[PDB]
Amino acid sequence: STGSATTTPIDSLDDAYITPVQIGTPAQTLNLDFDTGSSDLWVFSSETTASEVDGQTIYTPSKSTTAKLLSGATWSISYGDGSSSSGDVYTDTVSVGGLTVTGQAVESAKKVSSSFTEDSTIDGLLGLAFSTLNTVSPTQQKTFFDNAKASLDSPVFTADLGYHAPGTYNFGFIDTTAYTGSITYTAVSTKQGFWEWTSTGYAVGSGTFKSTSIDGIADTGTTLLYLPATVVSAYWAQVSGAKSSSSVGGYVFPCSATLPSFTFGVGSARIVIPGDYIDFGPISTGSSSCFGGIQSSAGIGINIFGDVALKAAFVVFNGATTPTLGFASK
Ligand SMILES: Nc1ncccc1CO
Repeated sequence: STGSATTTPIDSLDDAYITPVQIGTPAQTLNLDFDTGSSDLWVFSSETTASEVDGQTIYTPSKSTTAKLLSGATWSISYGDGSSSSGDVYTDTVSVGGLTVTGQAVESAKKVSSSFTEDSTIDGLLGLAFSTLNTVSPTQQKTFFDNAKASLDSPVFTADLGYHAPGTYNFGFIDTTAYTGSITYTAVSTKQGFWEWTSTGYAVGSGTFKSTSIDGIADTGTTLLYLPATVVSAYWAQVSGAKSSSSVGGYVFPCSATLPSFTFGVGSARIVIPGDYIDFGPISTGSSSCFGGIQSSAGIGINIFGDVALKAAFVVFNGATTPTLGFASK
């Protein structure tokens, strides 16, 4: 089997992407934020505290003839940005782009933090990291991809995120028309439960490539690209007027600037992030200070190849017995 679904930016900055997902019988379609950085599929629901729902579409398990309460199971997740949600668990049929999984754990939110309430466009998250990170207790549950894997034509999914445009998540096949050149594969460590790999270096604009190992994760749930302070300082030093602002929370730059590209290495291959992709717009409405899309990881503990980086590539998440990541230009 295969599946293919369009993913759409939630706003004009590509802050996140939503993909329609069919849950239950008859189908309830919710727009979920496919997340390479977590292993829980959770949804706003008829159980979510009413004051914490503000425009999201909810899953109502009592209206699904295939929903079953997973007795005793609870979940609670705290994400790297300080957001959180928790609740109980149903199993139900979940379909993405024509690919159907029966008995998928659907984690129903009883509580969500303010940033989840304030995003009316995101009805939940569909985790695509390794199932070892799933938070369901006392019996950890499998991700949608893990459940679908055996049925797929090939045990892979691909992320083709658009710049200010829709893109595609495919399951079970590699669309050879969706990228240019060849796909370069690189080793993955699953020891932390993430799609963790090592970039071979970077360049700023037309500058020379610096060969240096940069360990990080391929996280489509992070908006930005978080890299070591040395790398980030070298990037922003090429933008007149750019500075790190403690009050704003990162590097900012004059909105009148033209940003240089940023290149990252994948083995001997190179992925070029155009400068435009690094512009996240005014820090507040009407400001001439703009927020940068490349930021320091120094306070995180891990480097993060988020949407800024991934949207410049066609990315293969290869879930073979020894997982690997593939990157192609497009
Ligand atoms: N990947 C993620 N998923 C959900 C919330 C936050 C992040 C990243 O900070």
